[PDB]
Amino acid sequence: PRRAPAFPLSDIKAQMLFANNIKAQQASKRSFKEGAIETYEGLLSVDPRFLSFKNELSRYLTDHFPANVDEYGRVYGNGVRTNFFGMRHMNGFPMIPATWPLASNLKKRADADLADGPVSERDNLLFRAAVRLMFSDLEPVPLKIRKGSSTCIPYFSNDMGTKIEIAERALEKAEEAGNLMLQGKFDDAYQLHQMGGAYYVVYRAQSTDAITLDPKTGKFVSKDRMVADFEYAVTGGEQGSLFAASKDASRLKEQYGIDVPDGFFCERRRTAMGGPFALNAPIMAVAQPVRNKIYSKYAYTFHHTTRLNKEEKVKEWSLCVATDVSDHDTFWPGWLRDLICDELLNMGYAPWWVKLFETSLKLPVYVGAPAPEQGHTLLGDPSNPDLEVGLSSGQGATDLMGTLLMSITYLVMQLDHTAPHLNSRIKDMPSACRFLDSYWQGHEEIRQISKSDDAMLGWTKGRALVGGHRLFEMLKEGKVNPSPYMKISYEHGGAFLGDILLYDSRREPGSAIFVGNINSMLNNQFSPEYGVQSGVRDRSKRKRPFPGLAWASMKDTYGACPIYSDVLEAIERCWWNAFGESYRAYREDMLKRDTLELSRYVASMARQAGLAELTPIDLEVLADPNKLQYKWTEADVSANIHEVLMHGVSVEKTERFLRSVMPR
Ligand SMILES: Nc1ncnc2c1ncn2[C@@H]1O[C@H](COP(=O)(O)OP(=O)(O)OP(=O)(O)O)[C@@H](O)[C@H]1O
Repeated sequence: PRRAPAFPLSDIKAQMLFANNIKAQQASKRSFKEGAIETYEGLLSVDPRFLSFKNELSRYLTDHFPANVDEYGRVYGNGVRTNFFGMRHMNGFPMIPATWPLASNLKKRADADLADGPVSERDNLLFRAAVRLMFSDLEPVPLKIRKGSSTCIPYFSNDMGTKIEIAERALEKAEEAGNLMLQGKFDDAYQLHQMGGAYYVVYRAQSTDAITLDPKTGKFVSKDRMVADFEYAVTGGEQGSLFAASKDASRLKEQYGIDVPDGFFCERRRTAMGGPFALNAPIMAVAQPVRNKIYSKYAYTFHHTTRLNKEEKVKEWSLCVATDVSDHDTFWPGWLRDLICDELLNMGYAPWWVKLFETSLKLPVYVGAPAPEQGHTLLGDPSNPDLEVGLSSGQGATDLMGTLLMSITYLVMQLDHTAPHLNSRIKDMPSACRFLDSYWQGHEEIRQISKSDDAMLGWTKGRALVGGHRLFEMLKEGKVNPSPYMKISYEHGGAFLGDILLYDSRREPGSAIFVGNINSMLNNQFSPEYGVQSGVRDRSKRKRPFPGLAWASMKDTYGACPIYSDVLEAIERCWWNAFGESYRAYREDMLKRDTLELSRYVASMARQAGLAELTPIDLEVLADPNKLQYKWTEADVSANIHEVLMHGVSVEKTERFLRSVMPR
């Protein structure tokens, strides 16, 4: 039903993906890798003391703080929405094998009963309106680049200088590239400006995943994670099979002679894709302005910061529904890509740019190493990009694509099941824009706060409110999908952007509050996704630059949690039992040390000043920059700090670029 061409590394098409240089060549050949992570300097994630500590802490917490989640997924009481067994993983050792990325998700969507286009004309208008509101009067900004980040295909450079070169060169030449593409000459576009090629697949770790303790056997059981084999991936699920990966860690004993205690498993791995930087630059140049716009003019539903920022908005609702989307990225519809490009073209965007955007969403994928002796295979032909993988985690505007979808999806869910009386307001593009604008500003009886697949759907007092309760009930029964676009459910233990929504006896938004998820603190402190990379001098280029700084923000981030104090004591106690040291002490040391090191990187920090003028956000980001691509944005981070992590291209240069893309 279209098989998707596949090419081995040795094929010329794959070879053209990697430049004549060491780094690039190595990335094309990189074989499957595995190994304990350096959790903290001097501490191996799989060290016996640590696993012991993990076994005791997880069992204890789970036993003394069972979840407090009602029939409707609202969490009350202790703020615990599940057991603490999630920490029981041999971090650094993946489940085998990782999945192969699906080349087409059309069958997948169809078999899941999702639509292959806007189903009604209203929907078609709202999606196009979303595009109109989001991409209009945009302001130029410098194109900020993450430090130590990669250029991926074809150079694989990590040099800031070279990145800036590439980017400037890209904004200068994007236009020729796109026109070349509009003429069907992708190979030329790629050969001449490296805009094309493929995404590079890298498997990332979900350091914690669900684990259950079956009362009968007294043995632990890990959530099975389904993966696809090469056959399945190239046939869109037609041929091939789709089985559960093995999380069994026993192998670690024979292979590496590591004592794997009972009830510990290999970690879940998620496919991640690095995009060809020459292609993402032109895109990022528009994407950031768009973020700025929606986070400013549409701050009500899009821009989120503190636990209280969220509280203000929800407290005022009569009903709060915490949604849940199944496998967002892989279901994301290509028809939406095409819809968006079409509308962009209508609004007046340079076709060459739109063409780049489009192409970035149908690009081939190079699979690295999903498992031992597996991979190094290119999926799809770069000469005629036509994959349909959903959303590529490393495309320049991934967050916007997920937010543009989902946001309209949720509104439609609301219109469809609770606010039929609003349809008359959506008659044509103008009325649609007018309506959406109002809605995104929190100015209607129905509201939402979201970021891609995370959302809190709300109802104020009114006509639609009775509908809202019916909807919530549809969700609890969970026998019927409330949407034609994506598989939707309610989150069991609702929370938004990391903070758990804590309901009291009343069980209503007004008397509820937003507390930090303490299980998150546990994940962050004992199951980091990456090691400390003590071998990297430049801390700014590390995945975790200043791990110690999180101690400083801990209270502010998680203090509001009902059993905050108890957990800390439990930790302290268990750490004593396992190390004969005080965890609090350990952290204060790490904290002093990192606070010191930091001043080296901050030009405005006295060479020994304090974390005096640093946001709690500043601290969490410095300890984990991942937070900067999922919880917050350039916006929420102090500019001092921002320069530590990012580096930009001249506004002069983006401004000139943007002026040629933008309609007006
Ligand atoms: N701190 C975090 N830890 C894990 N995932 C996170 C975290 N923060 C944000 N996410 C995200 O939320 C997602 C939703 O998780 P997931 O895809 O596994 O779905 P699920 O609801 O948990 O299970 P399933 O899809 O199999 O039905 C991820 O794909 C990821 O991008």
